[PDB]
Amino acid sequence: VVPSAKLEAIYPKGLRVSIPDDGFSLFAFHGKLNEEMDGLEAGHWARDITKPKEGRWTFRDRNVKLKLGDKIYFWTYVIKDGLGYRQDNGEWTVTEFVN
Repeated sequence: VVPSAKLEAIYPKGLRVSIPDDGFSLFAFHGKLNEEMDGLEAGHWARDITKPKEGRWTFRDRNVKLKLGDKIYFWTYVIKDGLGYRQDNGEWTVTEFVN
């Protein structure tokens, strides 16, 4: 349905989450570190992004140094033509860093 989120652990610090645009109007990321989502929680990370750049919708946080083995539990939201779509049950394990 909506694109699979690409999550990236940034070295030295941070997290990048993104999807490719397909004429969307909004992308939201909701994520928790090392703790499952209990329902549709706003999360530790929570932002609505309303401007795409370079054909993508990109969430960035530069506040967390992730550790190898850290897990992020998440959901996302996309608006297309006035209708909302969710990616549920997102789960990602930090296994490499990206510069």
